[PDB]
Amino acid sequence: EQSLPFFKLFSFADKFDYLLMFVGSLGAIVHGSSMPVFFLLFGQMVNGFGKNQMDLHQMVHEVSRYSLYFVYLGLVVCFSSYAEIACWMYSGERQVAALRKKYLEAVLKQDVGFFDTDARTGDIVFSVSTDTLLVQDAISEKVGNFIHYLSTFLAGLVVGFVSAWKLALLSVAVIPGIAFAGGLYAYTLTGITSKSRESYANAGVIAEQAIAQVRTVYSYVGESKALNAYSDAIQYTLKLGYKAGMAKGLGLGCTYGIACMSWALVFWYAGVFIRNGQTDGGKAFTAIFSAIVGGMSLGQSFSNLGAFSKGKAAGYKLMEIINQRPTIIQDPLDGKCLDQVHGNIEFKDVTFSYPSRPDVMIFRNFNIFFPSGKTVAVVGGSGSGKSTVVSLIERFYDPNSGQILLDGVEIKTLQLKFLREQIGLVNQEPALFATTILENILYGKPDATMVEVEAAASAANAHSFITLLPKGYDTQVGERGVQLSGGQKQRIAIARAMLKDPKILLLDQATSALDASSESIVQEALDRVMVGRTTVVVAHRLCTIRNVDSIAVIQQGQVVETGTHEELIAKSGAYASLIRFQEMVSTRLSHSLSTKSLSLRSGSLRNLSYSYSTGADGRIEMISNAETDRKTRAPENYFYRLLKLNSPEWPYSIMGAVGSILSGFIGPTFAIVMSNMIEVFYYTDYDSMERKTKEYVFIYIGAGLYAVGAYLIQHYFFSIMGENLTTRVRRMMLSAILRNEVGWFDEDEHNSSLIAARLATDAADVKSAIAERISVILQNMTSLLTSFIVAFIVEWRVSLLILGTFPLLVLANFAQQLSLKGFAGDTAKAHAKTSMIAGEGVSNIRTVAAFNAQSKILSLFCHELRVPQKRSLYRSQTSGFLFGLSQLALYGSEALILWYGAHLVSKGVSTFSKVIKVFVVLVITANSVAETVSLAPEIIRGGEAVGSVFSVLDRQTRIDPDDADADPVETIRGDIEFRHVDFAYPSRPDVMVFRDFNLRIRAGHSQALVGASGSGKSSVIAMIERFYDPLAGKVMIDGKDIRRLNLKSLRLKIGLVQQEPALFAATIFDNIAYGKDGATESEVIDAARAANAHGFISGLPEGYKTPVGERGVQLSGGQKQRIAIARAVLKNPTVLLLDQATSALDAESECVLQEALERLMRGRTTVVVAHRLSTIRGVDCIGVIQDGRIVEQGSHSELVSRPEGAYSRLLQLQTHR
Ligand SMILES: Nc1ncnc2c1ncn2[C@@H]1O[C@H](COP(=O)(O)OP(=O)(O)OP(=O)(O)O)[C@@H](O)[C@H]1O
Ligand SMILES: Nc1ncnc2c1ncn2[C@@H]1O[C@H](COP(=O)(O)OP(=O)(O)OP(=O)(O)O)[C@@H](O)[C@H]1O
Ligand SMILES: [Mg+2]
Ligand SMILES: [Mg+2]
Repeated sequence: EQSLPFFKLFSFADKFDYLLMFVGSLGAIVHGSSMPVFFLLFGQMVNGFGKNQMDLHQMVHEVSRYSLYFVYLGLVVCFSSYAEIACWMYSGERQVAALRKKYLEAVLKQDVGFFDTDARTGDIVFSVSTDTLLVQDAISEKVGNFIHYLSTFLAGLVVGFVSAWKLALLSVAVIPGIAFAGGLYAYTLTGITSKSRESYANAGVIAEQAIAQVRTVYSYVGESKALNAYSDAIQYTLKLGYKAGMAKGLGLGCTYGIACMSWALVFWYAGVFIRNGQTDGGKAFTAIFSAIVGGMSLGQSFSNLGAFSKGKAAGYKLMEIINQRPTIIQDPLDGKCLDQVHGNIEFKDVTFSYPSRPDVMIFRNFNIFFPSGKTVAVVGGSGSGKSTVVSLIERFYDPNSGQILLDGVEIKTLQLKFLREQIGLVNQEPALFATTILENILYGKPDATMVEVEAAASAANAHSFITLLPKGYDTQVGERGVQLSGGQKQRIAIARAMLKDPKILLLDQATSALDASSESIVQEALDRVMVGRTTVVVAHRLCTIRNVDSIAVIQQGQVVETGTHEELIAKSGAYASLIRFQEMVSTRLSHSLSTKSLSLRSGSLRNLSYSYSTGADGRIEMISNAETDRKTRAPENYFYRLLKLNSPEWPYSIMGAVGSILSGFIGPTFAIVMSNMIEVFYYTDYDSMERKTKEYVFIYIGAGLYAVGAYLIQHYFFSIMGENLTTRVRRMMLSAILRNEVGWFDEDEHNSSLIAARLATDAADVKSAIAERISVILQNMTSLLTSFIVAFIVEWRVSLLILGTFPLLVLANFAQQLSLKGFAGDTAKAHAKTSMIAGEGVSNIRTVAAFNAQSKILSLFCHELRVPQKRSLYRSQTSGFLFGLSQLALYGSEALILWYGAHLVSKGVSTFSKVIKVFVVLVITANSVAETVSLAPEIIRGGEAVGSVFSVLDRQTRIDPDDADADPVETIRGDIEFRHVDFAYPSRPDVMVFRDFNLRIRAGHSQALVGASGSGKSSVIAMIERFYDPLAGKVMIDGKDIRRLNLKSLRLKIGLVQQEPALFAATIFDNIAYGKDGATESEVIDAARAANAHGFISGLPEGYKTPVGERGVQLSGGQKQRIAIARAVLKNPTVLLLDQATSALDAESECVLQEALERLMRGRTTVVVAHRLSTIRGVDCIGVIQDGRIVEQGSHSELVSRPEGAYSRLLQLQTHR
């Protein structure tokens, strides 16, 4: 959408922020112009240390002077890298933490009708969680990196064009020659990676179907050919992944092969310009290296323009609510204030519709009257808009035509602090703000005294239940410290709505907890608060309204009938149908936020996003998404187990380890040939310098072709090894998911959107954990090792001093690589406790706006943004000082080497080019050792969260489909028998749907398990085949227990017909031959014409070939049912299972079932459940299930012969349509 400029993000800056962005913008320019000044001091040293080869007294006075200028260069990098980190991290905190205080003043003052849960308070909650962390990413510390490397470019050219300006043009013209082939590489690597993501989605839905339809893959045993259709469509991503390793070996060989053919260009013309008497060996070392590392420092300034475009998109969404004008506002002077109220509410000619869609008309000419000191009741039987009345006295909306008089005074002339001070609200599942249970009661009144809080808790049946809690009125209700965790809460709103002492009380449908004798406790507590108050009762069910003096009824836009409950039961006017209807009878925001966090979590950093959940019933819980540190949960032997799985490719690891050592010979050979030409440039024999610099250019060219052939071996191999592992792992993951029990799939984090991406993202990052972390170890440890053997043959007295310094030269190059990604780690973890206070002052704003609790959600937020500011003051002063102090041991220790080397030459021990060769080789080596120790924790710290997918391999199923020590099944005649069995669901173990259940189904009979409004009726077929095991008891089948048999050899002769039949994405020739392996045309045509649909199946364009499940032709609910019966007649089972429930007919003119329900049962033992009391006249036997028991058994001549029982009550519901 629209976007702000890059400025106006700095509009929350006070006068102390214009001082930290000025001291912190001299620290970014002085630290920038220090690497092109290091090349000016190290260049002028070599002129003093190497022109004086004949006078060893002029040497020592000109190396002792320039090695004092490195200690002076250290103190200017120490005190100016301190000033760009300690001043841009703390000034980027104080600006975003005053954006949070004005965005929350803005989102507490908009109208309450703005938040109607229609993905509106799932965007406000997301904009306070993540859009505020994108402004802080953009303006804090990636602005210091923008000024640092831009001024390294501008200072790298001025040092370059002053020393030697001809060599500063040959070294800049080379830079397009390197960035072209280093940028054309990155184009042709995304062109393979994007085709890999495209060629995977053919196999991305075959894994997806077998998880979301797992009950059908088990009943028809085809869990061994959901692998063979998944092991074929991965073989086109393996082969396309072989040529994304060759396009990297040719992309790094031909990028290191042009740079090596460009040091042969700049060091040949330097050898011509010295012989002409124009330069020397220190003005040319300066000019070449200052213009190369200066021009390369524009790839790091422009790397920050990606975060600068996220911080302008996110920052506009926040800045369009901060200055948004609401409608229903407070006027402190243009608003009256009455006294001695009485509570006479009257809607005089009010019409109103919700502003989400003005098409409907809820309140067409609405007219009521609420007396003083009395009780009323507003009741309906459908969506009549009776909860809208209590959502309109609060002024959450406006009546767009009409007026509302309070004691004859219009409420639009009263401000919104006198109206809401006299009205108290109680609503559904009341707001429990995550504080103690003294602070929640003190929202109705802030502080009067202590004894009134106990007095309000006394007359609510609330005093005893907070004294059987071993803490003194101080209990965490948000987190489960001490659990008042009953479904019957104490409705502590009633404790709030008594301490406030309102004159008008707006109750609501407060029977929403499956009411019983437990919920009758607060029923009389409501009868002890509705005294002397003009209260209303919005009643959902009429069973609790039966003692109310006056009741009004609305049906369509207006009131219909009023009066007491004697003429209400009389005359049958629009109330007798409602009492007939009484006889015949959040966790969603977390799914909205995580899918909004989906497709925005592969590009965004893991320390900048969240992951959402439900938590307890106190708040929405936010995990900082850098939980990989606190998890630390992989097996201790995970690195050997991923090598045992990756062994058949042992030739493709030996032939890549003689390609990773040969790449470690290119680095330490560049630093020998380049440090042999510093020596040669100080010759005075201008013909023996020409013929010895032709032989140092030919090495640069000949080893610029060695680099092409030694990165093609390292990266074509180790990609054959690493793409036969992510193919082998994904097959071992799907073959282990489709072996677990059914109840494992029923949980909330095992749905088919977080479990089919673990095979797509968490299974393809095992390549960069055991193949791309060996290639950069064999390479970097044969470069460290070949440069401590050469450098102890040349000279061992200087290189033993560098060996004692070497922990300090690798610690300074380790801090220079953490600074490319910033020193303000995991910034989403400190801003998690502060965000949940805004994350529940928005989703509970219907109770925040009531009680006038708006100035307390803001003072629990300004008083609690002080914790991440003292965490970001101590972290910026420390990390900014330890960075600059470790840059002082990098320049103050290269001045100890070059001084001790100059002392050996003047005593006649060493020579020139024995100190420079030892210096250049052992310093460039130190820049590679601090890359190996940067990936050193992740090898120990369990890989990471994506390399920790062993929980699908190392997991023990409860129901094992295949056993060797199990009896094989040859014939089941059908002997279904249930012994004393009770059962519950593992997803919710409190409900006890079965209680000593018993059946006995003889062979050659049927069964007609009755509806009974869902008394556990579609759970008997879920134990005939083991979708769930019982808690206690035995399931008897063929005179044997069911937990003794080969499960795969039992499910191929028990075939069900699903509740809502689903079809795979294929033709109607596989979906009618998935129930029998090997049938082609012989019994397939006959399997059509048994539940026939033959004109439906011959009337079709390509014969029996059309996609019907996904991305194909659409069928109806009556025709999909016809296909699933064709499976069950092709398979020809012995035990048949049917399942129909909860209005699943979905088609008038019922003929899709009447043909199949009588032909199919002629030789089988069938079990039939149907929710309607029609077409269920199975004349063998019929039983009734109630609360986990059978109550009556016998055919349909001993079932209606009893006068009532329980069956004839259901016979009354036949005429109740
Ligand atoms: N944000 C909204 N947009 C459109 N329609 C709404 C919105 N909120 C509520 N409604 C409608 O208002 C009606 C309110 O019905 P009613 O007053 O009888 O309350 P209820 O359905 O008994 O109880 P509850 O309000 O708890 O569902 C609903 O049928 C619903 O369709
Ligand atoms: N996997 C499950 N998860 C949660 N609750 C279940 C599960 N299976 C059964 N139940 C509970 O047990 C009862 C099952 O009754 P049954 O499924 O036989 O018919 P039904 O519930 O009327 O049909 P439907 O399940 O299609 O609504 C339901 O009320 C449900 O609350
Ligand atoms: Mg509703
Ligand atoms: Mg159900």
